[PDB]
Amino acid sequence: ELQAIAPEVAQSLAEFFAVLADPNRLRLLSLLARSELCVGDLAQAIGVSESAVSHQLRSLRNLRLVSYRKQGRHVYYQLQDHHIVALYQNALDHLQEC
Amino acid sequence: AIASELQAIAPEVAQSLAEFFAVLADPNRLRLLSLLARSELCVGDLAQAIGVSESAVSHQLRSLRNLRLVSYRKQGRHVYYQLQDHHIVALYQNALDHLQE
Repeated sequence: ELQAIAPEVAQSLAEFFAVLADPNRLRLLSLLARSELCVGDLAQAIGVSESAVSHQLRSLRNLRLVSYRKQGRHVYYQLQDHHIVALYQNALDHLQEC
Repeated sequence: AIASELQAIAPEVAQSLAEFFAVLADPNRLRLLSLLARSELCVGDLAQAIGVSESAVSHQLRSLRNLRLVSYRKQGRHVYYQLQDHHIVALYQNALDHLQE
């Protein structure tokens, strides 16, 4: 009764994990996993230029990993959905338990 | 609001996490995990479902066992493989749901 996931679905999933296999991206996600933040907050926490942060976020926006929202004078970034938060926490928990 | 009290994960932890995801960036490993996510199975079952030799499945499993992604148990004459823990099942499903939504 069991069937594996279609090869096209397996390929997309593989590409998704490949995109997450980048330390800098993960450090950015680790902050957003706890709170939505502006480019200025992210820059300071990472110790890099706002300019550099905007470039990385541009990439994450298109990969559908992050999204943003306006709130008067500030643009706040956050993870795309709760799944990203959940897979990030679980990956981390597995690592610590092994 | 809580921006001040926030620190990013350590660079060494970010590197390990990155390597973990890299290991999952393989279609064949994903197809194998997708079967184990629904049921613990023997090499013969896994081979039949994927359409390859038991020999090939054993090789891939050897890799997953060492990567701490899968484990096994002997129940008499059979060896049943299963996912290492619930976190693997959880991260697998969440990534899959994200992709569809």
